[PDB]
Amino acid sequence: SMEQVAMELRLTELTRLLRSVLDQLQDKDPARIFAQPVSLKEVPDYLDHIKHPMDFATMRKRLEAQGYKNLHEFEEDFDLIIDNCMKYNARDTVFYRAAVRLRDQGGVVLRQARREVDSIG
Repeated sequence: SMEQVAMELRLTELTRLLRSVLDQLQDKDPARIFAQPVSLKEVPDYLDHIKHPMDFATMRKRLEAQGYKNLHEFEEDFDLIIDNCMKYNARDTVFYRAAVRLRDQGGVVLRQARREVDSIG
């Protein structure tokens, strides 16, 4: 139908805007701490601690399959990256600290993304 096509165009355009959001957030992680899944070869107990692992590569795979229907879904996954790290790692670690800085800096980007998503519809 024409309506299904219109809906698909909307999804494609959200995907475009989320790709730009993802790039901007990933620039706030210049150490690449959050770039890839925590390795289960290197951290074999990880899934005993963290039940829903997340990382920027995994988000990118979902994004390119147009698997984010709305900004909330996307933000859920970004918050998992941060929140998983802040639980597994202690306060005094470069990992925890990187997550804090990513959260703080990403907030600004996400605040305007929400306005753009609402504004453009």
